[PDB]
Amino acid sequence: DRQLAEEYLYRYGYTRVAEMRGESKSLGPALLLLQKQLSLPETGELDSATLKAMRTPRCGVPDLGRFQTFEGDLKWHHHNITYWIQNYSEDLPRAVIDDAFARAFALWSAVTPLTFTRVYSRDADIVIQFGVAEHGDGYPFDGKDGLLAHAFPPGPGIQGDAHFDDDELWSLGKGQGYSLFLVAAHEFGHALGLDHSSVPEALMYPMYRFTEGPPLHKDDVNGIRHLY
Ligand SMILES: [Ca+2]
Ligand SMILES: [Ca+2]
Ligand SMILES: [Ca+2]
Ligand SMILES: [Zn+2]
Ligand SMILES: [Zn+2]
Repeated sequence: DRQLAEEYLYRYGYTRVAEMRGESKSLGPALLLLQKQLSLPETGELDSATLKAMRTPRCGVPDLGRFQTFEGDLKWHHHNITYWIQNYSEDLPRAVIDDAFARAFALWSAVTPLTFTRVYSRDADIVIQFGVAEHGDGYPFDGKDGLLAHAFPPGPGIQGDAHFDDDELWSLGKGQGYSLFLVAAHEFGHALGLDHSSVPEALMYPMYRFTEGPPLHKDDVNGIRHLY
């Protein structure tokens, strides 16, 4: 359990922030940062709630800090965001996958001055890929469960892109599997410039939770209103 906690705190940025605070050795300061960021009781202990959180499938984007240094100011500076579905999981029919991505974009288009347009080339702003383990960007996926997907903030090249771990069973969240619609809606939030939310019910909260309700909450809508 201590191994899992050390890796989780490293991967998602908590260990680095604790180091920058001289805090540095014991796991406690980093755990407190994680509890604050995930809205868990702030105990500073590797307790049952925190271990349960660390074991929950989630987005692979860091919570504090970023994957790397990125180019530009991390928002788009044009209004018609193009996207390319580069490949497909075989878990769902192609038409269902296409429609899941279109619906996830429709969530954001209603609450932003952006439009989303499907294209068929690498020139797209948002390139959408399914992959497993190392899949071409040096941020490898991890097999079944754990990390589900990740995305990159607006900008050139890999920036704006969204990747889905095809070692997950992709469905619409009914019966078995993870909802491609919900995870895509979350990842497209990053591809527009949003970070994770600390509100557990918000779409941009990092842990996966299935819901049949409307995916956007106030924190998500106000996040994108406070960007564009
Ligand atoms: Ca597949
Ligand atoms: Ca891109
Ligand atoms: Ca995974
Ligand atoms: Zn995320
Ligand atoms: Zn990737």
